[PDB]
Amino acid sequence: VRFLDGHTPAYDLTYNDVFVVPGRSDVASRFDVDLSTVDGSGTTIPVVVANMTAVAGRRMAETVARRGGIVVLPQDLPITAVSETVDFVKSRDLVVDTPVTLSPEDSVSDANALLHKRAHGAAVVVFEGRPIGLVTEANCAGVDRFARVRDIALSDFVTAPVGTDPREVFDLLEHAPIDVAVMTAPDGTLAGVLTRTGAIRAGIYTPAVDAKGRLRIAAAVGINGDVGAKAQALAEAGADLLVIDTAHGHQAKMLDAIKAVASLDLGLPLVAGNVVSAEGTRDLIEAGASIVKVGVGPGAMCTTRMMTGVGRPQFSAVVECAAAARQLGGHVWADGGVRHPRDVALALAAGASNVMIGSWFAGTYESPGDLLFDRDDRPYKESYGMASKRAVAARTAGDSSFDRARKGLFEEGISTSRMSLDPARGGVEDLLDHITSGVRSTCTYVGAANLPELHEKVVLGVQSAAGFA
Amino acid sequence: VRFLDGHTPAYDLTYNDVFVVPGRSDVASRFDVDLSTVDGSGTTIPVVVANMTAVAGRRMAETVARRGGIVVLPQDLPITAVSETVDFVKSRDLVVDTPVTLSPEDSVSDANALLHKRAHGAAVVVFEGRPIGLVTEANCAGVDRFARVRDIALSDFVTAPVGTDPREVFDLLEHAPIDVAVMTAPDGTLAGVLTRTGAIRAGIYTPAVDAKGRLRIAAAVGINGDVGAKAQALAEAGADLLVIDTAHGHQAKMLDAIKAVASLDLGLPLVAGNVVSAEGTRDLIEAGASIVKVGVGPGAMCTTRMMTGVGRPQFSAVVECAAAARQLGGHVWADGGVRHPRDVALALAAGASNVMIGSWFAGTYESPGDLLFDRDDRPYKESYGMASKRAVAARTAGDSSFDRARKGLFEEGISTSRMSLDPARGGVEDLLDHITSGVRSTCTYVGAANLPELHEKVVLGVQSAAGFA
Amino acid sequence: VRFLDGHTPAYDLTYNDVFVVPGRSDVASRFDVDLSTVDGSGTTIPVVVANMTAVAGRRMAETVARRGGIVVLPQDLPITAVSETVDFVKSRDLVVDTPVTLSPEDSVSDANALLHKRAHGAAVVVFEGRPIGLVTEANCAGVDRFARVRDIALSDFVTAPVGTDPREVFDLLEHAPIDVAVMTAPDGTLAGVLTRTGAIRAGIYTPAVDAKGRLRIAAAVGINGDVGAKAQALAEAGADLLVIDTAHGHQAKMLDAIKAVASLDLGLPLVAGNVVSAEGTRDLIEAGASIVKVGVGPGAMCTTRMMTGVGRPQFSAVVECAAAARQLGGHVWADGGVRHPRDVALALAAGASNVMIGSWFAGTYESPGDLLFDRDDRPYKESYGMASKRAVAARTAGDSSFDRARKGLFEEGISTSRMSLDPARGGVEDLLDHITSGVRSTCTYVGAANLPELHEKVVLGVQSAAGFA
Amino acid sequence: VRFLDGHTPAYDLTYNDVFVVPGRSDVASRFDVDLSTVDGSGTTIPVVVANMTAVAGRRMAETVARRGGIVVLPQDLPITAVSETVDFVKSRDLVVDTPVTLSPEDSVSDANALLHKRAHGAAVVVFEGRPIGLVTEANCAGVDRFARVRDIALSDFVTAPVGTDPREVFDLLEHAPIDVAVMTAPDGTLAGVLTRTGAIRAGIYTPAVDAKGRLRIAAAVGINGDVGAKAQALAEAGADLLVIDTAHGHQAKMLDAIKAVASLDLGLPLVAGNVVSAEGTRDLIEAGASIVKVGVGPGAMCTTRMMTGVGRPQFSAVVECAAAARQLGGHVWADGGVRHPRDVALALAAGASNVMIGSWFAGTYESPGDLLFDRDDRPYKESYGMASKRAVAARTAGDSSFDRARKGLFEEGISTSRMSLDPARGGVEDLLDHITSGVRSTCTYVGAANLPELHEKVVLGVQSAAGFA
Amino acid sequence: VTLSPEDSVSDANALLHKRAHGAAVVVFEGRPIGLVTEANCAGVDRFARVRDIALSDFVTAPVGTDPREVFDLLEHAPIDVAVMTAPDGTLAGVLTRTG
Repeated sequence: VRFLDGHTPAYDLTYNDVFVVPGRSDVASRFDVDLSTVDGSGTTIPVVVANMTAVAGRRMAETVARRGGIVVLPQDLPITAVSETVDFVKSRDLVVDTPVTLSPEDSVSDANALLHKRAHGAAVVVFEGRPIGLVTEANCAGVDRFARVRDIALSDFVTAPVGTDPREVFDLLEHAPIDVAVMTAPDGTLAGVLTRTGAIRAGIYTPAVDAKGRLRIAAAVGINGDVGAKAQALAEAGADLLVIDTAHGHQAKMLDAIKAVASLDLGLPLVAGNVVSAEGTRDLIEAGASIVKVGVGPGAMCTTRMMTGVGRPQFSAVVECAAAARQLGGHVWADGGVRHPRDVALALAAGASNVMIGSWFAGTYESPGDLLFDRDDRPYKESYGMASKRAVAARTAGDSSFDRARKGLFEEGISTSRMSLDPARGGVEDLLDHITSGVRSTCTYVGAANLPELHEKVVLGVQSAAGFA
Repeated sequence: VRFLDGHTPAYDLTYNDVFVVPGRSDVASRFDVDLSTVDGSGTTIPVVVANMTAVAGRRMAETVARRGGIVVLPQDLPITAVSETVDFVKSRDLVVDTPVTLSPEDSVSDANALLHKRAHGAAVVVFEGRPIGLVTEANCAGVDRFARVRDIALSDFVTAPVGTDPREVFDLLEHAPIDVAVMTAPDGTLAGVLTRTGAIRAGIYTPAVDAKGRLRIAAAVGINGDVGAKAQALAEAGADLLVIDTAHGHQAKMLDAIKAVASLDLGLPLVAGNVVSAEGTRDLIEAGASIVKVGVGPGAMCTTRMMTGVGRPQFSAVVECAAAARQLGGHVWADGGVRHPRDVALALAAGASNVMIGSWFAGTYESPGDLLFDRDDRPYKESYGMASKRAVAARTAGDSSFDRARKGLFEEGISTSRMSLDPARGGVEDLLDHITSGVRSTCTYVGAANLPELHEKVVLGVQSAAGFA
Repeated sequence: VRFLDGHTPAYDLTYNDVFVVPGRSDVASRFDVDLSTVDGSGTTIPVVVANMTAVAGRRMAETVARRGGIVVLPQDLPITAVSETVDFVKSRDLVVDTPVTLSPEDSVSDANALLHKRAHGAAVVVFEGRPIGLVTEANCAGVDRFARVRDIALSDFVTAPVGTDPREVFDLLEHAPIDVAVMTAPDGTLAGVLTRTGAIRAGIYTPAVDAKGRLRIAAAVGINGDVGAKAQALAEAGADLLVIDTAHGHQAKMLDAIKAVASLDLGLPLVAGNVVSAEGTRDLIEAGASIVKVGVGPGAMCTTRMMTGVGRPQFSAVVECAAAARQLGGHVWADGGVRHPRDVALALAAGASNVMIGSWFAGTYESPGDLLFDRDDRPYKESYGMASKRAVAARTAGDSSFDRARKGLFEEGISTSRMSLDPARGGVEDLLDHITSGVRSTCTYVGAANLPELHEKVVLGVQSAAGFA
Repeated sequence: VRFLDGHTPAYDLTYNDVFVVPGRSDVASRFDVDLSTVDGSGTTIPVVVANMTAVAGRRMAETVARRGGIVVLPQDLPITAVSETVDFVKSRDLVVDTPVTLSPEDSVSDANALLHKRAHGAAVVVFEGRPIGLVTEANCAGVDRFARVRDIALSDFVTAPVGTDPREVFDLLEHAPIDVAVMTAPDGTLAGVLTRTGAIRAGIYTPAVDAKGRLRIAAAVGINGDVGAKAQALAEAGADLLVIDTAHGHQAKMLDAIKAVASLDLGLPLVAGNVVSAEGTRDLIEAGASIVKVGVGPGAMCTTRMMTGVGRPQFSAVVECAAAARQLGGHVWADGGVRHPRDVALALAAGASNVMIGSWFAGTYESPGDLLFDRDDRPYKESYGMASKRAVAARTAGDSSFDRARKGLFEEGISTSRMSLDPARGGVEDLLDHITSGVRSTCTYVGAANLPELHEKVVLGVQSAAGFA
Repeated sequence: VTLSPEDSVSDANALLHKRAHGAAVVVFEGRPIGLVTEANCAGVDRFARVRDIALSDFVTAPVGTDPREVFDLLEHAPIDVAVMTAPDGTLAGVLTRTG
């Protein structure tokens, strides 16, 4: 990377220590920028969803795969659940989105619960495969809590066959009172739904698909037990990406696990982490890892850097890891704490081929967590509220209570961090547009048409903390 | 610029990183300093009003032109409105200020609304061109809301002919209960008003006037469409300054627009921006721009530097741009975030020939925004409250709803930043005195009689952030 | 110590200026790390309790000695009290913990007061040496305040003989409603109590014992009076460690006191402080001190560095003192302000053989201070609330009121700092597990099996303050 | 000054950027340090009271002169008032303090008002020069507001002749219910009062006296008008020190004024300021100033550095000014914002021969401002509440209202900063003990017996702002 | 309120509020030693042994004294407690002006 003249600080840099100086640009608009990655993951956007139980949902996988990203499945899920999720994701359409389907004679409370599970805002009633109506907001208000679905249905939905150009689907929704376009198969059976914003996003973005034309998906495996058996099972299940993660990637056990997984020669790219040093990245690449995960305790006041003194600023660590990996022909992923598109832009400018997003996506409708309201009716979701139960479901490993208590005494209980729902960006698609707009604006300011060009021509500067007063 | 010995930091400097060391001075008082600019704009003060709809008003233009500054009109206004504003500004007196005029039989609520539109605090009642009385504060309290103006008038106003020496106008107002001096034409018709502070400011300051002896005014044009046609229309309308602005000035489209405007050879100075690099300033000057606008995302936590990683500290960028421009014979304008006179003083010391003030002037009586009170009756004005509507009035460009939504999805909605009215500095004239006093004190501390001398003899030092604890 | 390439700052470093870069590791888990010290103190953990009256209690000594640490007794205590405390500590069991014993016919209010004096949460009723029942929480609620103990007893406690393997003691407590395991002597007399967490900690940790198989303990002596007589009295009383402390250790009076104590040749290791300079450490070691105490005004806003300008950042001072002492064959102790395990980890990485904890342990049940509740019933303890009285009990020295007032006028009154009880870590054992887990995680991240290896292979980096925004 | 190895920052240092590293010390206690200055002012302590109307009172002059300091009188006072104050100060005793005297038949409300004017807490009733009783706190509570003084008197005061050794005066007050010792002349007339703390302070401190054995005092003069005439009048009035102050000392007008004052050759030392540059200090010394005043806008958020960008960190400016002045044989005074003894200690270590205290002393009983209570009865005093009236009493200069308004429009109104009374340090003597204790502790930590030795052997280090998190 | 020596100061504070006298007498071998009054336990160590903050400045008179003179002796006393003792010097009771 290139810095300004004389900008040689005596310390490691964070995302608050660096800034991008505008250069000569010929990019006309944001749409003239290609965001496709070159790390071999097949994603058209640098957005990756973290493999935690509170974010990595089935709807998360489907939506992110359709929008061009990828989602890594939690490593504690059973093989049957991962296989079912992979089959469901690879059984989705590349344009239309799967709506919320309500069978007749169901409880209206279940309909209300399912209504908030997606950002469409309308749940379709289906009988014999045929749409009957759309339940929207305020339809359950005042109505009897024991309603049988088929009592408040509103059969005024626009219906069109699948394969219609989304321009005309947008045109039919210009004066519609409900922004839902039901897409049906030629035989009249229900197939999916569309929206004005959804149609525009389908026309702008490009879904990340495999060689079979199906949505891509990723999975993670633990570092304990027979790693080869789990890797083989996930490869047979249809996983397109394997991630072996742990708190400290630069250890002998991870090297042995990487060697064991690479010995099978499954042909799929492998992601390992996390390390924040050039030596660790080189060792991980030599062990057989194609993608190195970067970021260990990036925050100066995070739980990791408060429990221990171990850590490193994210920017310098990512820069060093990318510099070490590019020579060896590898790639690095930023796995820090991302809360603004600025972090993603700076990570991409540093040389990272992908940026992973963690808790930020937990506060969305499509997340597997349930929506609940505060005293002021503030929509929010309990981050890590149920992740501890999934962690201890596999942490027990059939050991006795004495061993479990001995392990858990030293273990620190992760607190339940409330994450408020943003009313203007409730769905993950709004956050995706936000982040992609930030990245595209960064490229236009720099003057690059693609991510390698952005990394090539980026020029950075250093600023002091006195500007934060 | 000259720095202290050994003060060579490894980073770019902001306004919080630099300080002025006092030197040998022979300036007796603040009044012995000339603040006239040499950039060709004709302003006697380095204060420039930003071209946003929430600040660039007609009263703003009149008051700032009378006090020696200049105001740039918004680029989204229609040609008829800009022509009317220019004619009204060039039809004003060089000494007296235009009062609030109330016709008889009008609603008292309209009188109350018009009362707060200017800092005079008294609205004159005019009939057949003759003043009848002055409505002041608390005159509408308790009185019927359907009053017909001519029911609470107070005909106890001091009246003098236009052309009276303001010293005697001040003398007549020594014991007057209302600080309003009605200035009338020799035929007895109403001409304007004066105040003690207004008379003193008229005797101290010098209005910025053109060759015809009329108040100066500036206008802005967008970068889209036929820039030459708009430039010709504004030149024919009587504009004295043209400003072509955009988020990123260092682009090919701005170079083409500058070449197109310069091809007309209208003879007026041209302002373009914004760039924060020497190469950008040189390219803009070569393209045909006489004045270069400086400052792109100056804050470390601003919306621009949070959306993207693009930006630069204002002080270093201004220094570099001024150093590049002075060789080429050009001039630079500071277009950052100004909230204190210290920013203006440091920008002038860096080498900038003019300092532009943005949202700070939005919280004044003369601003086009309407005054409203909080629960504690705090006077405040909604910054950018109505600027979005004016932006989208021209952003539509006759395109269909699909194109407008496609553009606006990536666009980030600017929030409405409340700006509280300062009770002691409600009028823009008080802020003008504040800023001019700060600049004059800076010159006296440095020991310079004019801005070029201030830039010549200024010596700067660098301080750490530990002083901000 | 080894730093990263180019990381040569022009300032001293604190604990917020440094970070540990992960290296190649072969440590399987946290349990594969040995925390035994090599400073000659005999402690299996680097945790040392400060010698202040509000922390250095009898229960503190017993618990910390059983968990592998050591406690330094206050220097103002009379010789009889120190002898009694030493005998009581050396009369304790290496596995079981001494419970709260209630004699019959006592007041229930006394039982409630004694209940919160230890973290067991149940006070055993003993008559003729035989347990009768356990008083637990909410047993005193609503019951008459004049109860005679033997009216609300709950005789449903699991009883086992002393010497039972704690694995089976854990097994018997799997379904018990009260987590208390009464351990009794073979003759049926009461001997102690155990808990699930206590049994696990006894199986993990290793008590620090002397050559006689009894718990170790430390004591402190002042710098005034006949230091040799006090040292001889404490050595005869059974003290295993002598600490001579003062505000400024690098003074001639401390050198004379060290020479006087070393002239007796008691054979015990001696601790002296505090100094933050290599010259001071060398002088203290030459004078006859085997262990040097480090840290004088470590905080930038502490009372010492606000009263005066004297001080030094803890990290650089500890590094320099350790570098000076290791050549001379000595050892250094970190005696700064420790509030997180990160501080202990960084002090150990710097080269310190032991880390002393001060006010942090004051907010625990086992501390000698009494528990009191705020308006919100927040459990808290008044730090330094009664330490002033103990200081002035010996400060009077039989001098007249004039001399006492003359001394105390210049003396600054230490304020009573409230320290809230952490509900999840009320007992000192929870804090001990927290700190040991942090240190073990640090070693696993570095890749070391013991503290000397951790100091040998540690690689550090420097970060700026902009990451704290 | 000497810094640590490698501590060469690229910025100017404030009081938060530096720290004192302890050195080898042989000073037994705080009392073994001499605080006498060598600047020729004759003060035994480095404490100087600023010349503002809200601090520089008559009681301030008397108390500070008795405790060994000096007070500079405001420059706006008339010559008669300054002469009366000087005569009253030079008519005081070197040991006893002047009590609050109440004549008979006075109002009790006046007695209550006068009670809080001094820190004694008891007002003596005097008739024919003989004490009758002492009015103390709560004596006016419930008593009639129209009491005639001689109705609630408490004639139980200890009386001793003047010249008694304060040791025995302390002894008589051991069991007295009121800590007041009335000192009377041999003829029985009232002469003064004493207190236990006052007697101890008289035995510790040394009053600053002239060649006639009378308390010293200082005065200030403005830079406008005939400076020589005012200097001659103040010299004839008995002033021991002349201070010519202004916002910017490094100006030609101050050079001319200094030359004019030095032409008279009054023989008294002259103080001038303020400058923060070596060139300014050299010019001021060459012009005829023996003492240079240092400090112009020291704070990073002060009113001076918010109005303008002019300023400099205090520490670096003081260091440079002292280095420039010592060669020329001059001396420098720190005139920044002092709120802690740390500032005074660091200024003395930098090389300053005296430290001036400003608003900190405004919040005391002896200050000329009146005591008033908040809603919570918090004792506080309005700083700069009445200083504006005294400033405009001489600012008018007989000019017309037009000129006064023209000057005051640009002038910024200083706000009234409430200063709460510290209950434990209400009197200025408590603050004096606090500051002297801080300075003596600094010297003991450094290991110096006097201020020149402290400046000689001081070794400083630099710390970052990350320690302030 | 009678306090034996070597007792806890917390017990003394609890017993202080058990009666309206406001002062608890310290008794040893039947002889008064001092009176513990309000604010005597504030700031003092919670493990005080009674005989560390005693204030031996109590007015003492034999039982049977006319209460008019007992009132007279308490006119300027700082503590409104009049210790009434038996002729042999043993503690018998207390009195107050209002009492």
